[PDB]
Amino acid sequence: KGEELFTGVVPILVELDGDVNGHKFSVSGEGEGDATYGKLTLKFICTTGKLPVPWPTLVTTLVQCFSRYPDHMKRHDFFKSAMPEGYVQERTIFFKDDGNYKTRAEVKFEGDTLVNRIELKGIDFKEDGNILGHKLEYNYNDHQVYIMADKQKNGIKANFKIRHNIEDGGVQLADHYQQNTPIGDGPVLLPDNHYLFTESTLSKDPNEKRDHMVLLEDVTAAGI
Repeated sequence: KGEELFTGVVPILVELDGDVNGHKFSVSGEGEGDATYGKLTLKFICTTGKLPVPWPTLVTTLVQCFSRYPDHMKRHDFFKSAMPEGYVQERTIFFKDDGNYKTRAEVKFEGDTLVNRIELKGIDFKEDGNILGHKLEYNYNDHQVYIMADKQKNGIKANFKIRHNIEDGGVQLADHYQQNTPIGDGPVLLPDNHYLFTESTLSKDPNEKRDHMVLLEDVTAAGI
């Protein structure tokens, strides 16, 4: 089983290559994950200087295999079941009254490490909008990700809303559409409809000079 790969604390690498309205940028990430408790601790740095979008808009894109699926839930954990060969995760993210991100990622084991490698393409963003104008608060709300099986593609799909607090007290909505398909040929667990309940807290490393994000995350799956 893939779930045996997540019994302990697992190191994580994240590589992101991005392009939003022509602005190219890159983000690397490292940390570890404890699927037994649904916990992540990561640190992301922009390796191309200043990040051209607010860090919270990249959270969802920047390892749902680390979600805590409880005992009575084990057969709905598609993410771990595709390991180690991993899975492709694709999303379209529509920022209400602004542009959109399109992301292709591969989440798989590369030797010792859970790696998430991402291509991100952004278009149609307003230059004085909430994203390219950096008008979004440096924090993150709680969300419920609705997960549905996609038997046709031997995987899962999901659709959910992410609320970004706007600096002046608004909400910037980012409607997510997602689908995941395994990389390997092995059999995979196809869930019933269920939720992923997420929490996220963002902080800074006082000793880090680059543009960066320290992220702690708690996710547990919940049924019916």
